[PDB]
Amino acid sequence: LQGIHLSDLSYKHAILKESQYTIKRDVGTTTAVTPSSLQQEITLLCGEILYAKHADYKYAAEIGIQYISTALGSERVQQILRNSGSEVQVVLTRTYSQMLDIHGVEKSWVEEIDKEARKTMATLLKESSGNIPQNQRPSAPDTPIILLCVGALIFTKLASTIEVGLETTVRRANRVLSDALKRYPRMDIPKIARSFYDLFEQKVYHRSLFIEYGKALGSSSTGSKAESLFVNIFMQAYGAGQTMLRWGVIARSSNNIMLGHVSVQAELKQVTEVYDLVREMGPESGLLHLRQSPKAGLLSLANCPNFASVVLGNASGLGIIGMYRGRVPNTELFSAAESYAKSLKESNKIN
Amino acid sequence: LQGIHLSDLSYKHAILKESQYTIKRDVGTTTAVTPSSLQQEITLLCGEILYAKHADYKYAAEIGIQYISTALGSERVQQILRNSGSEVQVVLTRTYSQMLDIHGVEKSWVEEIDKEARKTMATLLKESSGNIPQNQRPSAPDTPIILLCVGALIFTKLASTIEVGLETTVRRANRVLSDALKRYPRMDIPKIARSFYDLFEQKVYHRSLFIEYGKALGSSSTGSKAESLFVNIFMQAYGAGQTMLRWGVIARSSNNIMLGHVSVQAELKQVTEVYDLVREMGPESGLLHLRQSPKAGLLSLANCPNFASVVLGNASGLGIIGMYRGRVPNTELFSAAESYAKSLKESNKIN
RNA sequence: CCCCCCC
RNA sequence: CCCCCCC
RNA sequence: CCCCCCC
Repeated sequence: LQGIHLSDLSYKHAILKESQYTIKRDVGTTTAVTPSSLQQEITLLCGEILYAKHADYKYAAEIGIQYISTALGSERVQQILRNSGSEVQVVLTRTYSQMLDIHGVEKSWVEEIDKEARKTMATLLKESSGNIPQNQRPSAPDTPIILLCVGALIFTKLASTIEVGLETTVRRANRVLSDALKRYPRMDIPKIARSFYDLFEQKVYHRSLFIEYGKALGSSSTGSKAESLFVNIFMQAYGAGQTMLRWGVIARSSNNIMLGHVSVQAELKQVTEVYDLVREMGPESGLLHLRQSPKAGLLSLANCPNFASVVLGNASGLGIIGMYRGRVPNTELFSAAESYAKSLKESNKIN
Repeated sequence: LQGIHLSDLSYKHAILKESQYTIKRDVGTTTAVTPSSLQQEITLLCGEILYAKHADYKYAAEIGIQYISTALGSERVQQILRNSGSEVQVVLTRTYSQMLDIHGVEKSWVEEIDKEARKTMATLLKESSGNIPQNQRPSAPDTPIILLCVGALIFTKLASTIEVGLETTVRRANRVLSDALKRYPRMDIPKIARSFYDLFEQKVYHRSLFIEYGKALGSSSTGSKAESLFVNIFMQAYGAGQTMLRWGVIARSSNNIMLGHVSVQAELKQVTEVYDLVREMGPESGLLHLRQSPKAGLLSLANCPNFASVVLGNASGLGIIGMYRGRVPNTELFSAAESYAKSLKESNKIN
């Protein structure tokens, strides 16, 4: 009975990876970028969104992506979009009287944001004593990263739902971005997060662009505190869409007794197959659900209901499960694992 | 008695694989493709099938395959058809006044579908408040993938019968494609599935084309949620036509006691030969029955009636057998294995 | 189909 | 988010 | 001959 072995998942991944033909999508579409020579101007825009109370926050995400394009460069951004499987033709950004003319972003919107910000600045300078510090002004060099930090907060919740994503973004940005909120008292995290979620859902190649910025930022030798915060949040998104695997390795670390049942031990083989596929893909496996790589779903543990039920029960026992919305297929294993997990958490045993 | 060994199955596969002559079929036949430059138009057609209630859904499968041809490209599609063992001459697609002239698809049909869809859109715009969202319109970019998702649902049931295939397609598409059904309330999954089943049976080289699209989609770096769903369904088709091998590895994982009988232990040698042949073919072994590769049938376990009966009994005991229509040759082994499988399922043993 | 918590 | 002492 | 279930 040693030879009765199939290895289906490795074969599926081998089929998906070994393709001699490249897909082509978004052939007739275009997107906007801004060259690095305009970074000092786009920073202003990315900051002129933050300290004023704007009626429409619709294209804030596009301005954050514009700053990313200034950071990497226009040619590198076109190359990134091309290697992301999307045949989008980059459209460059121009200036006019100065202000920016970003493609697909109406000049009325940019003018409205700039005018609202100028009026707010004049009002806060006229009434107050005219002692605006260097960090409270729109031309601060970390304002684009503060906007991209809200974007990165909503990036970590792209596997989740829209409403859960917005609530988590607001809750976490009131604390993660407390200093920016103090510097810019009137920044509407809900609307900016909504804009970023809309951008990430509509233009999926910008997820790849956004990921490339994270790499280009994490590999840098120096950075401000805003960029370090952005990288911290960006890395919090790494295992997005695959929390079941993380809870499985947690259960294995917990030495759950219900892991030794007959059905769990029956499915452990294909479970180890899923983990081997994770290792096979390597570093980019974590970014599969963030990118909406169609290859995602090879890492699903839905084909092991007893293992999934035991792991969710262990998570519920440790209190980790929180408000996870997954299904528990086998309730008896879930409850038994929960009981053991509570017993282990409550008990204090030292070796 | 160590040398009394034959290895017939390896020899049969060696004969089949090591052929110096290539077959030629469909020599005088032609098929239609659409170049990528028309993708933005074909998308419309692939979506103009979905939100209107059409009398004839006869060539919907050809429109899905046309979108696949736009995605891969005309030259790559001709090459795919050539390497699939079929000498079909590709015929390109043209436009006229705009609409498409697909070869083998009557222009009356295309005009009828377009006119029905335009009339339905006008009716739903005139009566309603004229607030059609961006996902409910025919020009949505995931509509071709929604049609190909119905096609992929009927693709997983190509080893099954036509009626079972259509019933499963409707049942699964009311749930898998619930969001598309909400977006397009009036999409007739039965008729579209019938069209796709007819296409897959008549033109078998389009199975190879359809498989190539799955690879070109699974290997992509990014994709929409529709394409991820399509790849999920496409991978659900992987072991099609070979569920007996999957249930055999399930039985081995279950540690069924009836595996140790004399006749089961007698046939385990050639059973392991079948599994070794699976490993020998490698990743493409799963796609043999989907492709109707004549080499399929080397993976049949019909020459091991006692092993097949024990495995089917184990499956019936675990409740996995469902409504499987295979034959049980040896009823005593089937019943004994079923009894042990029920006993193991009912019993909760933890190591 | 998949995903779904907290940081 | 992270960091946080003494030398 | 083979295939045949569910997701």
